[PDB]
Amino acid sequence: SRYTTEFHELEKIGSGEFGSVFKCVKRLDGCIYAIKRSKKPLAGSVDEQNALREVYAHAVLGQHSHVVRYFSAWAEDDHMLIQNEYCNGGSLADAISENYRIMSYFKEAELKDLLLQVGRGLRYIHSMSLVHMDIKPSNIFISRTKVMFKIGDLGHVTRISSPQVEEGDSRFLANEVLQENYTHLPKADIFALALTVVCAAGAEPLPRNGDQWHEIRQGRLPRIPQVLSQEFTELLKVMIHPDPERRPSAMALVKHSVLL
Ligand SMILES: COc1cc(Nc2c(C#N)cnc3cc(OCCCN4CCN(C)CC4)c(OC)cc23)c(Cl)cc1Cl
Ligand SMILES: [Cl-]
Repeated sequence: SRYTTEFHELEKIGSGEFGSVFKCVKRLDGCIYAIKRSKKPLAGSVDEQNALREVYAHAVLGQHSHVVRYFSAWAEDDHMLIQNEYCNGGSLADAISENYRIMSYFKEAELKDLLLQVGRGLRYIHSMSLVHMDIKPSNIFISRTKVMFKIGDLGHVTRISSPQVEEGDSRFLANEVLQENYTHLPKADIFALALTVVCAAGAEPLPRNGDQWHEIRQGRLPRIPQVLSQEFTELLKVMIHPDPERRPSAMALVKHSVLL
């Protein structure tokens, strides 16, 4: 098995609907990698599509400091193995869960840093005529010594010119995408980033549907318990503006004054 030949497994660090993730050391270089193990996708299926969307995206983007690196992919028996860059701080979703456990939180300065760094990631991706289409806390990773945020899971990445949309998490999805309007897809990433920061700021779990869902797509920011500057709250608000064209672009977001 290539997996045991090339790597030594240190511990299982994640398991879910989309596979398990293992912290592994590669024998040859002594470096740590995050390896995802999953069911070999059915040939001709959506899962296969996701997998190929992912390879294409990394192939186009190459290495970028705000995108989780993608090294190699192969199969053993009925399973797919993918070797990724290890982000020792875990996912943002897990950090938020940790913040709750120990009564800690991301103050405003750190939220701006989050918004800025992931924004730079989005700016690069969009500059390459790609959109991510699944920005959410479980797809943002943390690399630390002091902190680097990185965009992971490129399985939904598609081309702005002639897109194939596998619609992302309903809780982070812009209304226009739900309406099968695929004409301003980069602004969908922007919308999703705002709500990602909103979760990190300590907002209640986001709605999947119903009144609360629509209220947000009306441009209403979910309730956040910590005090934030109005200038910052207004920035998050315009990022979920019902008109996608009124939302800042990534390049506009990173050039924005309100961020460091
Ligand atoms: C959503 O999509 C994808 C997500 C992943 N997942 C990860 C990537 C990536 N990429 C990178 N880095 C990761 C780091 C993780 O944990 C770091 C901290 C672990 N600690 C070990 C020590 N003890 C004491 C506490 C826990 C991690 O854990 C769940 C998952 C990671 C992959 Cl591999 C592929 C896809 Cl497609
Ligand atoms: Cl509904």
